[PDB]
Amino acid sequence: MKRKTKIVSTIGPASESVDKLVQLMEAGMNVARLNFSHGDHEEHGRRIANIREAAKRTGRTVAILLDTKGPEIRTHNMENGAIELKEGSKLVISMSEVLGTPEKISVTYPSLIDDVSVGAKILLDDGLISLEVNAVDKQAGEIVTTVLNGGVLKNKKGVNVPGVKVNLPGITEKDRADILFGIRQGIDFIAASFVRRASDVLEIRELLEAHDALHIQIIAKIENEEGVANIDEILEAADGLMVARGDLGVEIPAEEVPLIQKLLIKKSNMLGKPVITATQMLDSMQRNPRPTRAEASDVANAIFDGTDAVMLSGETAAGQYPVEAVKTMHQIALRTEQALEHRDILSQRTKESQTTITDAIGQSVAHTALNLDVAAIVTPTVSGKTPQMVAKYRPKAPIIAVTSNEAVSRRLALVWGVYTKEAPHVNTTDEMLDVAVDAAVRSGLVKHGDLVVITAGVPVGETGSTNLMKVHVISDLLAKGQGIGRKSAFGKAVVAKTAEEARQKMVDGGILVTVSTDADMMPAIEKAAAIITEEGGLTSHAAVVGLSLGIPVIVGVENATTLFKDGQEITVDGGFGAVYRGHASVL
Amino acid sequence: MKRKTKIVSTIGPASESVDKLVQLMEAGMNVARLNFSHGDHEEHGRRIANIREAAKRTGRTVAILLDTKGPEIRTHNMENGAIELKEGSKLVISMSEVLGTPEKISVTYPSLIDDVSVGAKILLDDGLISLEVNAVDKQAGEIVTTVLNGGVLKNKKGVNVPGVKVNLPGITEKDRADILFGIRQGIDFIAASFVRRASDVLEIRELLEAHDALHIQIIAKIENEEGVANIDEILEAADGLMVARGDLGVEIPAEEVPLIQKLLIKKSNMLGKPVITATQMLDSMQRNPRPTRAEASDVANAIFDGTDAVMLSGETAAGQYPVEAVKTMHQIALRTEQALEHRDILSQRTKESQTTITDAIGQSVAHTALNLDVAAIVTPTVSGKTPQMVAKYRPKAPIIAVTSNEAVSRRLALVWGVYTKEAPHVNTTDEMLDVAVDAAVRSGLVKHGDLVVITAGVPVGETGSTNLMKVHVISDLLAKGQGIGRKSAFGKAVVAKTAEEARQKMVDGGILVTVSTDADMMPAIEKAAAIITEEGGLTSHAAVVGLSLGIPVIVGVENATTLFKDGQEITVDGGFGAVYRGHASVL
Amino acid sequence: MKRKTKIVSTIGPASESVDKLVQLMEAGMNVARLNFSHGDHEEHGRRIANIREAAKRTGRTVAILLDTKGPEIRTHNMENGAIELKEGSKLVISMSEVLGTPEKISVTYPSLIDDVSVGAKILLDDGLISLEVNAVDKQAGEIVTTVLNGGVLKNKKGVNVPGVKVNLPGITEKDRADILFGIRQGIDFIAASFVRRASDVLEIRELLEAHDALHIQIIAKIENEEGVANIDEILEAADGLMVARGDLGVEIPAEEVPLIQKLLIKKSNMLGKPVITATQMLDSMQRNPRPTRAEASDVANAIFDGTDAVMLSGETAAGQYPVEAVKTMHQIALRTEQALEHRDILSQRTKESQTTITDAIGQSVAHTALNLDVAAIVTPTVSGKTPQMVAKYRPKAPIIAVTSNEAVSRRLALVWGVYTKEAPHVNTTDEMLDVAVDAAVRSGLVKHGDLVVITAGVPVGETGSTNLMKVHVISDLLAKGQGIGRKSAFGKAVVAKTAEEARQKMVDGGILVTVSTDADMMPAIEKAAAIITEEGGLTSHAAVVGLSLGIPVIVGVENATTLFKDGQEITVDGGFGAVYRGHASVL
Repeated sequence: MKRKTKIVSTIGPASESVDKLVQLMEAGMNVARLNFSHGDHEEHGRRIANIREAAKRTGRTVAILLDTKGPEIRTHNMENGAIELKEGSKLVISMSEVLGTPEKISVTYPSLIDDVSVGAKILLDDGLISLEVNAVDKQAGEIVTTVLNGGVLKNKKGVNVPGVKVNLPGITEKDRADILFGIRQGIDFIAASFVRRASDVLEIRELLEAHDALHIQIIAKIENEEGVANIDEILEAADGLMVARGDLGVEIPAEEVPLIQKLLIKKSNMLGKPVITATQMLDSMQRNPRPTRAEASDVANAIFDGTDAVMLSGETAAGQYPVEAVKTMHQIALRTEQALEHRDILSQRTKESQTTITDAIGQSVAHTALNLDVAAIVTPTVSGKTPQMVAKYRPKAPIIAVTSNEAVSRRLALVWGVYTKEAPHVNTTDEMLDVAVDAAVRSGLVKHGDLVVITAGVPVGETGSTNLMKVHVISDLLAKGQGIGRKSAFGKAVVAKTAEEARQKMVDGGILVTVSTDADMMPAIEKAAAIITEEGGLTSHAAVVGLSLGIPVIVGVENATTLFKDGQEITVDGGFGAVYRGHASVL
Repeated sequence: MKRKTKIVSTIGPASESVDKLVQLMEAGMNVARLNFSHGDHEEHGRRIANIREAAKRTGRTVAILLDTKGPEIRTHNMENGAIELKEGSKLVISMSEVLGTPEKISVTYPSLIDDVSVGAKILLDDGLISLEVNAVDKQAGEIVTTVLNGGVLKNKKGVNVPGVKVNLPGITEKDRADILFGIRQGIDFIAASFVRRASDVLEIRELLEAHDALHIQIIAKIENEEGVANIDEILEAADGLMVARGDLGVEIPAEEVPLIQKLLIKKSNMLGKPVITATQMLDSMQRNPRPTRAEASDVANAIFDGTDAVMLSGETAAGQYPVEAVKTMHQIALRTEQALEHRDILSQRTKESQTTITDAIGQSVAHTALNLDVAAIVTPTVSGKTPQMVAKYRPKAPIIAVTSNEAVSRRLALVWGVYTKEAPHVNTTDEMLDVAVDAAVRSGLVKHGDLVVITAGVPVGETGSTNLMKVHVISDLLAKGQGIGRKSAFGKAVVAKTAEEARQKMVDGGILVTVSTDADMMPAIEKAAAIITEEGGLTSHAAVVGLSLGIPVIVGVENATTLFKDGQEITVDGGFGAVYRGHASVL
Repeated sequence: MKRKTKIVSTIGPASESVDKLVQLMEAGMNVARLNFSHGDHEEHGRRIANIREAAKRTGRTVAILLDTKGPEIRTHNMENGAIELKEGSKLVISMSEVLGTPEKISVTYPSLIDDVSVGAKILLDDGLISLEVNAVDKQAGEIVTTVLNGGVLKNKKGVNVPGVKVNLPGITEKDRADILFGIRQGIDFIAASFVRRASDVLEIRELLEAHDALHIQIIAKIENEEGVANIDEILEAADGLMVARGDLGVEIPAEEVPLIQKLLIKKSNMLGKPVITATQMLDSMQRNPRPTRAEASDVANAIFDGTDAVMLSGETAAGQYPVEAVKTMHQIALRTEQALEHRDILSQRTKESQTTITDAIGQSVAHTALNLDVAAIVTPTVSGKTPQMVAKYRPKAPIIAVTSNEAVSRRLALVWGVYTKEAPHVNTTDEMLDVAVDAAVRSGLVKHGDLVVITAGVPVGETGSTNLMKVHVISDLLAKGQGIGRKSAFGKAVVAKTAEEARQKMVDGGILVTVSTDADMMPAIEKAAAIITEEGGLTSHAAVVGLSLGIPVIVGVENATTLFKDGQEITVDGGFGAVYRGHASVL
């Protein structure tokens, strides 16, 4: 049993050491988030360096996500300290730097007055104190408002404008430096803050394209209404999504966010692109060893909603119980996951799914994995397409993605139910198949007799559509011969050359192994789950009896009575006529 | 569009006035909860009295729920003030009243030592400070423990014992007085606190039976592991359930509660018995006009889980925004409900449902209501069985329960999607049917042409199984004749006796009303959605044309050209041959 | 469109020439039946020889079926000529050769009296005249009976005994010689007449095993109640089945046969073993060019029942319109087949199917072939297992089985919807895949843009379970680049380097091929189904526009404007980023 939903942790003072990181990783951290809104390139440079060292101290794959600072409209200084503003006040905002006073403050987006409408609402201090756009002196360039939910307003607080769509083309000067730095550093992900439209995503793509770093995934962070309204084009342009519940609650009424989160997740789910649920996860855990009923409930639900990953912020960045937050986050996932209705999800995703070859194979893989209750879905992959695609169908069986590039493995560190593994790049179908079978065996997730569904796209050496599927039995072929009938059975071997041995060693459900049977062995035979004989042909006593009793029989197995020993767990395949090691309930 | 999930509000200083109550009711309060853990019979007596007066000031049906105090193990006095206890301390609990000190305190359940095991865990002060059962001196009767999550411990704090099953047979002396008082008062519900087993429920039933007040519903409150473990027998014995998330988090680890809540709700859902989600709903609203993203999220999810009702405590009992809490609670319900997957729920409930006549009719009603997209499911009822049953199938269409007893209406005030109405008790099927049709019309939920599914059990004058269903068109029969064909259509009437009128007044999709048609009217006819003629027989020009063009035609309608006027919205029923007022898309 | 149900024709005087055979084959004969109840080894030897010569004159695969004579109880001579016997008569049967007279005749199964019970029924002259077993003088060995449906009884007529189970162990002396002769001759099939139990099938198997000719399929012919009663063990032992309606009607009441035929076919269908519907097919066609409404109806229904093949007897053996019988048989199949409910059949076979790997792949193949409406299901096969298995699911798409042995091809000549083709034996998955793709192309059944589902079992060089599936697009890859978006489209190419060319050559739905787009090309762009550009990167004008208009775009296609020409039918794959020849509706 393995956790499906991935864990993303914000790195900080409480989790920047190598030993700390070594711990976060062992607790289950899949992605390390770097918040570039704070700290300098030297600090992140060292954190990054440590992630990699802890990643080696342990044999864990951890991706690096760079959360940028992004655009935002802020306020200037409030005369020496802070202003007041009551339930009224004549607060006028100037589109020019002015010393903020109870009457006139200023913002950093002179384009505001050229976007905000009358009666509109402006929020400051992350939404604490709000305003009402009374008049708009377009002339002097001063948006007149009346203080609403007043309070204390210090220097440089957040300016939020919900209703209007703000335009801040191009990436910050700062974000640009951060990005390039991230490229030099070789990060795996980039969470773009305050994405409102597809173009914000394209800008980062263009930049990555210009520095030959297209390998870097772009996660669009939704933090306002525009971003929520443009979600379709945004997802269509980005590589993933981050749902920041806290930021949303700033511009959007609380009573509306819940369905928004659920809607944003489903949309990502339908596109098969990773989605991260962030902020207000286990906040209380910065001070406490355990979370609140509420927090456990909110997290559990983000998982039922379909989130690929959950994110920790201050809980791992500065809190007092970093490793614990990851641990409970881990335990919360395992517990909720047992409640997942896999058949249903598959059915829902099949519907609402576009008619494609990749999707037809994915659905076939997902359905087969369920009906046969396979031990695993293995996916040798070039760039990770097949694994991500299969993950979309939210399979019960683990997805073992076998990459030939460590960076590709990290790309999958964020994907639901995907555990990566590396192997030499293969170019022929039989190689990819062998590599898949090998990975499954090493994974420790399969025992002889178990089944795995291997899926991938051929060519195989190239990335592309998923168009091939194979069901593969793990067990070894012990021997073969002429199989009689069409069924299969397993049980424990009972070597018996003579009737006397047959009647003394044969137990109920045993697999009789002998040279040949005859009328004197009937009693022992009527207890057998199957029969293996060295002798006989298609009409020998063992075959005839097998047909009449309806039990599998394999005839002509060379040294059957010497290569199989008492008590050996084997599977007798009547149709095809083969013996396998261990118990295989489906063949 | 109507809210489905019912709202339960705890009455208190902030909501005890008549004007206040008049407000809570208009905001959507369905049930008024009386917490008997505080206050005396005179106070509740007056609150009850006010509910009834506010209930009359408005035309609202509000049920009265009595939340009892129930059993619980408490601690005695802590020497004058309070004790300390650190991460260790030698805290010994005495099964006898002793002056609590940092070394020896006492409880009020001397049967404790005869239930608690070694290494067990005891919590005090609602779970704040916990202990570890080191030794158990069964001799001197002193359970030895070592203080764990220490803190300050004042007088008479809560003693919680999670692991062990406490036995407190019979109802408190206090609960008994409260119950009887509730009976005298004529309450509708009784929420029994700390239900652990079916027997706790039986005790209240027995008492109600002994005072001839069996009409009173018993809502079992789950607040500990035992109650969670015994949920099946408890639900099987009680009339409803209350999931108290706060209490659970005291004995049960937070990370486990979420699935417990979901499990408790589903179990109630499957039995068709009302379930209330309580505590930690909109707590922050005691101080604020709006809730938190989290709170809105938790409530929304309790609704997706299937709760019939949500409960407000301090938010309406003592908070600063009572009427607002109810209002947001109302708005949160309406919004989440739009996201309900009605077909799916029905499908799930059909499965996991016992093969009964009542359930077969309910499923048929629910499926038909969905396929025909009916305006309402009306249920004349004697004791409320049919409405509760249909509610279990969580229909999109409103359920209009028509009772002949106001107390029965209040019983349904707690049920999901059920809006009651009273009418004289009927005893014949046609009376019940007429009463149902009447209720639907008054409800304001249906317009001419809409459909309603009426369901009930006959006899009808008696309560019992649900075994009858009828689909009924609301519209009035304007006229009849020989209908031609099998289809139906509506549109606007176009009275035209002559070809000249036909060609000047006929518009696309109109319903041609004339004495008879002929070759000269063809152009107008080829624009008609249907035709009505005073003349002709089954082979007249209008009928023949109707068959060939595939449009409905009704022949032999007496004064058709004078009783129908231009622009009148009507429906022409070819099969059966009838004209109805308004547009009826299904007949 | 190809006929699915195979046609089996009895060879004779009317169809033994090479030119005749050349004709039967071109009309659609798949299997040539040799009735060994008549003729000598020299005659069949020459017929066989001719089949092979006609088979070469044409490029057709025709299997050879040897219908044996089998056991049967007959009567001896009736004194010089024939006996009478009326509605009474004292007809006593002697278990010893006696001159048949109106009073005492004899049979050739002295074991009869030791099997028949009192009041039993004996039929003679293929069922014409029946008897009633009055007394059974076990002493003198004379079964006493009273003539029932009397008539004329000549020499050596058929003795049928319906009720009792006759025992005739071992194969006839005659059948044995025929079999061996068939082996020397190298026949493909052997239809064993009058199979009553599994043991009759084993005897032929044993013999084939002893002459190293196990490759030879055994078709069990059901012709009596025992065979009908033992159908399960019989099918479990044989390789196929022959339903002889005429023979059945001899021992079984006519009103019961219809459901028996349907039951025998379904049972074979469920095991995935070929079933032949025989006798009374188009009998009237021996004298007429066309069949009767009844005959066409009976044949059509045998097809709706699920028969893999239909068989012609005298219609091709001695009749006057051999080639016509085959032709109408062919036309009747094509017409009825259009009415087949493929989805339904698949659904039925999935249910009632054993949980196996082969069946899971088959169902997946069958479902995918249906959802994607593929042009064909190709199955490279070693012994024919995969094709037979897929045929069981009765696919709409043709099954192209690619064997590396001509004898295997003939084995499949009898299987529903299977058209064989030969190719060099391959041993690697990519070879088998390539061989499959090649076969599909040569088949003439696929055009560029079509899909085929290739399925087979790996190893691949060995026969065994079916465990691999691949969906493959037929079209050629014309070029590649960075695909933008996730969709695909086709249409006709429109090469336009400048805005002026774009606005003069662009038509609705066209695929714009250019160096790069810009604001001046918008009008042409808004008509495009897709865009191909030589230039740009992921954020160029063409890509951005493609994202916003929701149409596929492929960027960076090298000589796009010179390798694609006006009017060229191509498919643009946004996701994956590739261009294909022809129109491919699914990728």
